Amino acid sequence: SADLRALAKHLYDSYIKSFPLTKAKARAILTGKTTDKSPFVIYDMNSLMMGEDKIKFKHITKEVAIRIFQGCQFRSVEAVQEITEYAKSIPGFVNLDLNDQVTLLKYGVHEIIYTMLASLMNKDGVLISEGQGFMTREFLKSLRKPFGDFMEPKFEFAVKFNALELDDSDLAIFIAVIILSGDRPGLLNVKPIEDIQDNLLQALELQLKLNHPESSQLFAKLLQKMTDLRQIVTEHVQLLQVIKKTEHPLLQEIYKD
Amino acid sequence: NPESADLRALAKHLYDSYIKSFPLTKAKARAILTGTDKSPFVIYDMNSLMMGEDKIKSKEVAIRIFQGCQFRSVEAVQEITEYAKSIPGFVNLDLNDQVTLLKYGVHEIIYTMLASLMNKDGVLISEGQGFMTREFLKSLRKPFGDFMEPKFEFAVKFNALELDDSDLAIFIAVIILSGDRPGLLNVKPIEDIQDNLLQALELQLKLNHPESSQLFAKLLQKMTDLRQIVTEHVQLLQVIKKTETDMSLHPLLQEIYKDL
Ligand SMILES: Cc1c(C)n(Cc2ccc(-c3ccccc3C(=O)O)cc2)c2ccc(C(=O)N[C@@H](C)c3ccc([N+](=O)[O-])cc3)cc12
Ligand SMILES: Cc1c(C)n(Cc2ccc(-c3ccccc3C(=O)O)cc2)c2ccc(C(=O)N[C@@H](C)c3ccc([N+](=O)[O-])cc3)cc12
Repeated sequence: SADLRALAKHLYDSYIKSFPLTKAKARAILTGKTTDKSPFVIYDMNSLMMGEDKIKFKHITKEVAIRIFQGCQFRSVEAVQEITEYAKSIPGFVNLDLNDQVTLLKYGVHEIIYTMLASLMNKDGVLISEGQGFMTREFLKSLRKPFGDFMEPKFEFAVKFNALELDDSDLAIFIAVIILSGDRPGLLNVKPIEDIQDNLLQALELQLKLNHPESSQLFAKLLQKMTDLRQIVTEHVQLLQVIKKTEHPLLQEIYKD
Repeated sequence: NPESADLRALAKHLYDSYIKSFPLTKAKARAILTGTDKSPFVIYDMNSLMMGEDKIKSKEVAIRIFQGCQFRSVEAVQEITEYAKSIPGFVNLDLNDQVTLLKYGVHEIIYTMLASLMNKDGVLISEGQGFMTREFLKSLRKPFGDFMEPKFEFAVKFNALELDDSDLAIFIAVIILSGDRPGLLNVKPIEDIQDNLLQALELQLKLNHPESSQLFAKLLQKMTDLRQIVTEHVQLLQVIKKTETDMSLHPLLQEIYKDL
């Protein structure tokens, strides 16, 4: 193995083709090492409006919090399809029982979305609209209850996770590992899922020992970050359908997932 | 390797202090459950319970069971404190952070070790002298009937990993040194110790079990299930507090639940 490297390469390539905005580009934009385009900054309501007028977002279908929230829903639905297409390229995935494919995606897309979301975040805000914009953290937190603490856990997590300084080639395999979780509810055949995940974990371990030679504890710290991820999801659910306080039907049908 | 040797030394140290801290190990529990040790008297209904009191172990069943769990929880906290102090670096931390780490760690550790006393049919009681069935515990009047069931649910899943005491020692050490506890002052020393503990556990599982990295991942993942049952427990506790007002909660446990 000899194969963990091949698998790493394949997953990296697939990752590049599946996700338009990589962490490398995102960091280039956030630091400003290339500029080349400073992102349109949204820090309050007027800049939000002006941004809506300039960029003309595709999800604009009339209250700030609601609009931001629905933008998040739209981007999330795009992300799900990107992640699905990436999942299909994981060696062995399409050979799994179709039910299990659907289950794995259904229960993994959240964790993966937050993982990749960390790539678009620093301690001060998040890249928005394909990287064309940047929304401040303070503006997100200043939204009315309950939307005030919607984005915050993702920011906490993103800070602590970005402290690990993973690059795209690490993240590809990390995401692959997350997808192939054998403890999703309602799985019919766990064995191949965990065999594949075993191979993926080995690939990840090697990839980390090679890409990050200075640190021997990174693997354990990452695997530990997975649980952080899952509880971020757990808490997010609790905050999520507590937003059934809201109100249409066809749109809600699009986002009923 | 040298680093490997360090990790092994840490593992042996932790297992040693684990054996010295906890009088009821998983090895003894399994020796009792699977017929070296005496066989337990089994309580599975009211009659066998009343006989069980004489065989031997205000008297309302659900309440008395609740209080028993409480007593054993106080003892467990004392044992866990003693163990925590044996973890290298712990006693050198800020005192407030020691208190915080214990405060948020004891529940997760207690349920972790409780799994060792459980099978899908029930749980050892009275230092392994007894065995109370899962269904008898479910049959307790509301709301005490739902007290133990989540712990059983977790216990089955967790026991499926087939860990032994030498694994558990490092795992609970990892749990204690959690850097994401609310209200910590110095996170970095804590996470520094925990990283070492995580490496020690990874190597331990590597030497003691197959597909060790996957086992490592699953085990680490169990902490989600753990925090889940802690949450459910606290909620049930709120209910009980409201409907059973003549009931004492031990001051120590109160300190633990205060502004959790
Ligand atoms: C995929 C994704 C992105 C790109 N962002 C940042 C973002 C995206 C869009 C905008 C934005 C805002 C206003 C105007 C334009 C834009 C813009 O950038 O286009 C800002 C930041 C997210 C923020 C949160 C979540 C999330 O917590 N949960 C998902 C699974 C979910 C999300 C929602 C629900 N839900 O309750 O329906 C369930 C799960 C997901 C995402
Ligand atoms: C430490 C512990 C043990 C050994 N058992 C099994 C047991 C223990 C005692 C008995 C028993 C029953 C009757 C007579 C004698 C015994 C006996 O063996 O001694 C049977 C099984 C437990 C069961 C539940 C909990 C729990 O859910 N939460 C803790 C933090 C807690 C537990 C309780 C409370 N509380 O509010 O009371 C707060 C937190 C903890 C424990």
